[PDB]
Amino acid sequence: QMFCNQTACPADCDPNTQASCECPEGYILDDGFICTDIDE
Repeated sequence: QMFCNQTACPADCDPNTQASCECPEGYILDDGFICTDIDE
């Protein structure tokens, strides 16, 4: 459901696929409103 796409994506909360800014279980956005996580 929530996990951006392509390793890491922005958080365009799409009204049809609301799941890019809600982030996975506390996924936590990034320094570029990209809902993702790799290290720091």
